[PDB]
Amino acid sequence: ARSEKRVPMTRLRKRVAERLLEAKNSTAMLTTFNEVNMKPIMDLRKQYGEAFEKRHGIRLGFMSFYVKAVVEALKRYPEVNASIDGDDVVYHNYFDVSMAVSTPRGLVTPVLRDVDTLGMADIEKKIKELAVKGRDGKLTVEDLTGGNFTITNGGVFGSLMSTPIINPPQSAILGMHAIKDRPMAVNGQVEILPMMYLALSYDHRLIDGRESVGFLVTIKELLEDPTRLLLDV
Amino acid sequence: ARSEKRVPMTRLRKRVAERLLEAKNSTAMLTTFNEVNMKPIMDLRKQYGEAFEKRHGIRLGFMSFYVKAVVEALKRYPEVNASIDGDDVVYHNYFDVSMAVSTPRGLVTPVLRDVDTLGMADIEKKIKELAVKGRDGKLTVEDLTGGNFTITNGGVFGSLMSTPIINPPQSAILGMHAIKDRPMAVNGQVEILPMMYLALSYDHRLIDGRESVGFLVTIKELLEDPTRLLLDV
Amino acid sequence: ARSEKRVPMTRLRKRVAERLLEAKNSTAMLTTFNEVNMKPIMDLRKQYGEAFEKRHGIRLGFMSFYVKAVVEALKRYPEVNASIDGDDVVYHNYFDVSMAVSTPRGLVTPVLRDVDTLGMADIEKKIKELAVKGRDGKLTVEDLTGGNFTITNGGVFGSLMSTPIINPPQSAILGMHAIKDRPMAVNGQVEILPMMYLALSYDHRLIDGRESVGFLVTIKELLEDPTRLLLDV
Amino acid sequence: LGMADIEKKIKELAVKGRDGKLTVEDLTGGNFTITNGGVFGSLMSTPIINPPQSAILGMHAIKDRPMAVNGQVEILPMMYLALSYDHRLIDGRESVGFLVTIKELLEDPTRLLLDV
Repeated sequence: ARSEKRVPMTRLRKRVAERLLEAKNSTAMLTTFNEVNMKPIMDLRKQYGEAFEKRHGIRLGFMSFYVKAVVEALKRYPEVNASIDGDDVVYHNYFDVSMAVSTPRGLVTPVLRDVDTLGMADIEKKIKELAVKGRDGKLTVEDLTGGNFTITNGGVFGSLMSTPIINPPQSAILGMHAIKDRPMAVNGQVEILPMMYLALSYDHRLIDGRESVGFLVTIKELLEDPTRLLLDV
Repeated sequence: ARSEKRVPMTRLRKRVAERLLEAKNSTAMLTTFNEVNMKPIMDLRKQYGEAFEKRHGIRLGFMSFYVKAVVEALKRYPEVNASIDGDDVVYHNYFDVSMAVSTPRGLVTPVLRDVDTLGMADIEKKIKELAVKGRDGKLTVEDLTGGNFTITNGGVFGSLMSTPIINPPQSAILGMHAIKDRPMAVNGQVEILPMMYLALSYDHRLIDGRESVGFLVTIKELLEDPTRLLLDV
Repeated sequence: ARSEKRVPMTRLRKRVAERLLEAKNSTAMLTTFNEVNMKPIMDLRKQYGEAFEKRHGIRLGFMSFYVKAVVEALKRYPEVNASIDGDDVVYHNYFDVSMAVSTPRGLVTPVLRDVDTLGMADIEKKIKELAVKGRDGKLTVEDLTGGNFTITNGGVFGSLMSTPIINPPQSAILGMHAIKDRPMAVNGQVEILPMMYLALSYDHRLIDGRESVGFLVTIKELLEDPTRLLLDV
Repeated sequence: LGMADIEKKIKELAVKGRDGKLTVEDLTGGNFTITNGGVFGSLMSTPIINPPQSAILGMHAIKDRPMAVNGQVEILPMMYLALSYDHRLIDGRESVGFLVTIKELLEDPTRLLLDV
């Protein structure tokens, strides 16, 4: 009936909205974009999916490819794997990557620890585990604290492209989006490819234009041809 | 002659520039994007334009379609139709939408009240009325205050895509852009379609990634096929 | 060995990171985008490159075209050529344009002074000079102070599109990106063109949506057909 | 009622009238009637007015039939419509206009949104 409904914010949500605002005003976030042809990865899933699941007992998804690419990019650009703490820059000699998971009570980012030591099947398993816990609200504070970088996937909701927000106190975040067929120029000919836009938001106080672009280009190259991870080129 | 001209800012403009800065630093604005095929709407205007004007005494434009789509999206995502006031979230049980109109003295946003009760012809009429007033500076403070959301159209100036700024104290804004022919993938074939990019800037303190994307996807679906408004799918 | 390496920030870098943050929170930066077909300029370089170098003793690059376009846009939109100083708006009756150059010790922006008086060959020479100095760290404080606008080129690193950050105390910045073949709609037919996205970040306190879009559209028009600079249309 | 709500009410009444649980309240009233003989394969017919209403719309079977479309012949799923009306109250012009309106809104439901 009444034309307006006023609902008080809980004390928790009070200092949650009053934190991203503090952190968002404490960093110089910028966003850089690129695109990636997902055909190669989609073909690998179709060609080896059955045999992969039979051998590992887990389905080969897209996330393990993203994680592997992010780890390698994190190794090539240590500045992005770092954080700013007071008057110090803290470089991390390990690789923890936060992964956004939608829970009935919002969005949370459980941490995948030492992802650089995990094989692809193991990454898919950990992701499924954390996803299940965050689905049944059994995620612990231990599971949620930490991470040197974050990967969020809005493509599940049909997002074309967007500006992801940095996850405090990390220095950058990778936003994945929907994969959509789009006409592309390939060797002088136009052919339709399953394209996905990538967005990397980064704290310009620590990461410059050159490194943010190079970091995203590295992810693009490793996704368009996973074999590059083996050759290291 | 002099290499520099210093012009003092009026006292009004003083606290106008000193407000968007205050509000812009008080919110966590982010922007998400999508695209829409305007062919269906352009065909409806060509097919029914003449008969529409004869029956209603007003031309069928693009804006009434946008408003109808925004209202439905506002109904499906009440969080976007809300505002943050102090420690409270104010949900609005009505639909007022601010509409950006270029005036000889800048840009203003007159409000379309209870747009959800207006038929398309009635929406086009109100828009033309407010546009005329804002064109002859006869817009009153009453006409300018309020609104739960804003729609701004930069396409008039040839804009491809941009980041619109939130209109205080609203929580989100939809930026429309130029309609340009672009090769698209349609059922395995490449065909040229009149495409327009959409930008939705939103206050992340209140609207999360999932809702901002879902809200924009809803607008996209209702514009690519207005009939969906009738079926409610 | 240790899983973390803490490195103190120098006092200089202390108030460098503690400045872009101050300035970034003191302005209302927004970003607008567009795209440009570089085929015409690429054809001019191929057709006249040899004769240009023989007559001027310098190679005809892309930058002189960008500078010429930016100057003309700066003339058509004086608001963008201005700055905000306290309660005053300072309009500049000259044209100094900062140019981002990557140096072994970071990124710096030497200033091209009175670029509106320089011919294209002269612009290419000045750019090469400043680039060399900034390459051997022989850039003076005089060379680095000033500028009414900035042009930064991330395309060198393969950037598709991004949000450039405003260079204090200027009011806007133009970000150039990589040139990539992309299928486009040309006279009802699809043809592959060398496309580049453009990004213009601007201080909304001084520049409105209409002027930011018009400014970028002007650059686009002058780059897609440099002859327009002669006709002034 | 929204479209989903209309389909639900129709299914409800259909079930009741199928199990004879339709009440006199459910059966009295109505300003107009819609009857569908197409379920039985009817091509076209003259429906009879439901007292004390003034008109009734008869729907029939949908059958593929060659039609003229932009100078070309193409097969379309066509259905004949019949509107019986009490001429004491409704004249030729209004009966025809009423049926033409139904035809236009069915051939392009979007017209309901534009109101044209």
